[PDB]
Amino acid sequence: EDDLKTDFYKDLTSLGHNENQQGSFSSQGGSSFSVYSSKRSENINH
Repeated sequence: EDDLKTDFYKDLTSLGHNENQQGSFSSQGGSSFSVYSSKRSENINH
């Protein structure tokens, strides 16, 4: 008798995740007052 049995199993899995994100919020305001005087201004960046 000569009986030879063999198995080879290989599994490979690979995964990739890559994310690049930006968000900008920009608000500006100015008001001017006349006759008295005033000036008022606002600038935000989020």
